[PDB]
Amino acid sequence: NLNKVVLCFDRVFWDPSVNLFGHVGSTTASRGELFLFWNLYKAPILLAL
DNA sequence: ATCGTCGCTGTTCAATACATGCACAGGATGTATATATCTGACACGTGCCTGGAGACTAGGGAGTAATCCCCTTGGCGGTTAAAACGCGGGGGACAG
Repeated sequence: NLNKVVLCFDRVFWDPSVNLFGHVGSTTASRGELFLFWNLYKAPILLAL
């Protein structure tokens, strides 16, 4: 089981040259909670994991 | 213009393959050993005789004491060459 969270924005507000950046969790039980987003489509969209 | 993306490259980092130093099984060649076997050289027994043993003598070689003096030890001192100590360095030893 895994899931994805789509975030459609109206303007670029990250680093365009970076396709993905990680976010560590505070605890071990929630390590797989929103740990990585993605950028690789035309529209400014982030894909949470 | 203005931003993003797509063709063209280098530079570094990591992964892999090769080369070099080291130990440990593996065989084969010789040595040691196990065994069977047959031999002739050693040990003994016998028989025979020459060299060792016994008994005696005579005689001189050696042991023994008594005397001699030569040779060896010993102490002393005086110049004196030889031994001893030290220095410096060179060539001979010894290892790679």
